[PDB]
Amino acid sequence: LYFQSNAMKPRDINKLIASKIFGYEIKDDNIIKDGRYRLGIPLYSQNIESAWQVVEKLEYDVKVTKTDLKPKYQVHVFVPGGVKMVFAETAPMAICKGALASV
Amino acid sequence: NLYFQSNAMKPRDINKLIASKIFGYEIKDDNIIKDGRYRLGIPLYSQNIESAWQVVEKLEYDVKVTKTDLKPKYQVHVFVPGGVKMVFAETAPMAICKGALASVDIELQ
Repeated sequence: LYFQSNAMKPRDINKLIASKIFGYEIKDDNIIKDGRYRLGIPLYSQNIESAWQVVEKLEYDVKVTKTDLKPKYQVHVFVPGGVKMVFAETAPMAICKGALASV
Repeated sequence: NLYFQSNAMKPRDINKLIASKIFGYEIKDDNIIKDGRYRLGIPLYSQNIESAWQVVEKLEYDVKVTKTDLKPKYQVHVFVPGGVKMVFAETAPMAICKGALASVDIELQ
């Protein structure tokens, strides 16, 4: 079961990114490789370093814009035929939201 | 002939320029001198995305960072009132620094 959320907690977004963008298997909120080795999940939606892994991982062109408006950041992901667009107060969250929108 | 081409610029040189021209830090012997007596190293602005993002949020203009699959890979827009400053680079950190310096009248080829 699933539900469309208007705004999800970073911890939850990091899991969606882990599996949907990086294809990792998640189990009880950990990444599990080869079905037996556990790893913690990167804070994609909080660190720009982690979030940048997202930017590079995506196959599409990506635009990150910083302004002084509200919300501060805007991200564009150019999916074939159409472009996804999102807003967020931080670059890492706008990046993750854009990535998830393109999938 | 009024202008001349400078000596080669290494990433570490770009970082020094960022520290002083963008952050206004005190630079003495490749160090950021805090309180005129305490020194720190200069962050890898042109190499680390965390350091480079500090530059993004420092610049007072809107900034845009684009990653494309064509070349050069990265493009940065710094929206200076006079007219946007756009640069290219193979990495986001370097493109960010190149664009920040262009916003302070320091082009880089």
